[PDB]
Amino acid sequence: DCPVRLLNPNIAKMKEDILYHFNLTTSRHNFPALFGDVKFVCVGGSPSRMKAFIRCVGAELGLDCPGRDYPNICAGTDRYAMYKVGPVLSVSHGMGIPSISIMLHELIKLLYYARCSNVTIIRIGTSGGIGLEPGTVVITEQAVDTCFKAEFEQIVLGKRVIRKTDLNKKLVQELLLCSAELSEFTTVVGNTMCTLDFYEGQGRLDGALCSYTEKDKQAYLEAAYAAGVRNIEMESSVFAAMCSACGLQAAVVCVTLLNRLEGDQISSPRNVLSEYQQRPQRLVSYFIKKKLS
Amino acid sequence: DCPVRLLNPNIAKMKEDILYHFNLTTSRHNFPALFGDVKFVCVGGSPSRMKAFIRCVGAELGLDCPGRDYPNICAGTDRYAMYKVGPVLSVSHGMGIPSISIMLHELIKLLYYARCSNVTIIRIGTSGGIGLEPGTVVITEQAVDTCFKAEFEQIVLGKRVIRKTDLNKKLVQELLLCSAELSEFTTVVGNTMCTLDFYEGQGRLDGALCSYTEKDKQAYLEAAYAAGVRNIEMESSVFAAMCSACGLQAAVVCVTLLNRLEGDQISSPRNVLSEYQQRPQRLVSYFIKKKLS
Ligand SMILES: O=c1[nH]cc(F)c(=O)[nH]1
Ligand SMILES: O=c1[nH]cc(F)c(=O)[nH]1
Repeated sequence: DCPVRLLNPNIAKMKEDILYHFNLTTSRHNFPALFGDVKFVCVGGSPSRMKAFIRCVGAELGLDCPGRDYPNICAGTDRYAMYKVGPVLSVSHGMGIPSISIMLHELIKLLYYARCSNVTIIRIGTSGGIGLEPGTVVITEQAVDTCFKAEFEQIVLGKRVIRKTDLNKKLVQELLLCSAELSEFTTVVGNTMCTLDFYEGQGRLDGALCSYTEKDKQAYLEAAYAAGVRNIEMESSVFAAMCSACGLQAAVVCVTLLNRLEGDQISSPRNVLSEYQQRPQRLVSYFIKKKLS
Repeated sequence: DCPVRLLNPNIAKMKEDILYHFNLTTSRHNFPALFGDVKFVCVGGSPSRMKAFIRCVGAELGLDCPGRDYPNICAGTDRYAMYKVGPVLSVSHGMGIPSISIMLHELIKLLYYARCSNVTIIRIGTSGGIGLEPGTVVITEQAVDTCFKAEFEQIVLGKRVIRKTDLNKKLVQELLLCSAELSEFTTVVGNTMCTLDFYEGQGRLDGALCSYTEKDKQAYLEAAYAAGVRNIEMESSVFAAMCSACGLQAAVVCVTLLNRLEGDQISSPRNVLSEYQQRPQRLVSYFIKKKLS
């Protein structure tokens, strides 16, 4: 019903397209036959988390056959990993705007060549909370910049280009509904601030560099909280400004690993942090199951 | 002689430090005993490229003993891989400014706790060339922004903070020296433009998004060429801005994978691309064997 579209008049004249970072080529691969049935894409930082995600949702849908694995569709490259089970695609994206950008440029063309339509895309990951207990799942209402505005800036040919961040409201609602049914963890809906640096960029005091005080930070965070911000991470803004523009329905679901009003160090036991990081997976695999039933 | 320093008062007050992304902590690890003897750090995108590097410099230094390999010091995470042979450290950094910044904050802190001094740090990578044949090695004179200036801008508590990019001039001459001795491939010195996006960020026409034309790309790449730029990549600017400020001598050495005046697609056969990628490694590992002879 709603096809994945590119916003680029230069693609039609190309004889082939090398998705360099995926190690996939329009000449070597039957894209419509490989990926044409994709309806749900889950993305996150880590290749192992994304394979775990693909195993878990394969089980949830019961396409989980005994023994056998989900091959890395991008095995051979080491930039991104990719997995698939029925209409679900799993894709790692590393850390930061540039890393997910490259993945998203290539994934969106991949889906376009595959002539995919009605695609829901969900980012799962981790974040720092503002005024939330650690381990809280935040469903992102708006992906915002460091002014707390629903905007994404990039430089194109030396000029600053402002594009809007848009996450699907209906999708936000569906995921919230799912979480109240599950009732396995605190879930909130808030704005998510995207940064280009984890230390000075997130107002941390424990970096190799720090140009400000404990109270400069505290007052920036409180300002953020007042403007609707509930968490902080590194990939939401570019994700929200590309997916919508290309006809994907996008959501972001992150767990908080700490409350940033109370500290900076991520000091919880490994096991606790591990339990926290299952939570976006749990919510999103359950949501996919509920949508495909 | 010259110690690795931090530009952060809050670090001495701290009782313990968790290097979250390395899975290293002061409370579990002996930093001087682990890393005190490190004099050279080589950084690059991929874990497997950085393992191949430690093996190569190991061989070069004659510390290549029969059979055994190099344990990943950061095993148990998948953010960054890290390897050591004698006084050389090898650390991967993934893709983009944010990925390498996180690595750099925690790496500099790691060198500090280890009481390291006289540390030379080199980035080896890949890049798109401007007016150079594919496979040319570029030693970066200045890491520049998208207006061709030796500055790195980040946002700190909502505010634009501009720092200078500084790459060691003597180090550039030393690397060039080694290249003239080796005489195994074309080596140029020039400026490197760091970008936040591989497609539109670098004036490519083949992204999922493109508002401009061939003529626009061409004029922007020419303007860059006239301002000293010979190659384009994604990590040099934050690298150049952080390393020197913290008392490390920094260099960037990238091979070009294509000539951007001629195209955007990376269509060289895989084996050709591999040969190209061994080149910065060849030069840097030889530089290191030379400094330690
Ligand atoms: O970008 C972030 N990711 C995860 C965190 F815990 C955090 O504080 N910031
Ligand atoms: O950032 C880049 N790395 C490698 C390339 F070939 C290129 O064009 N751009």
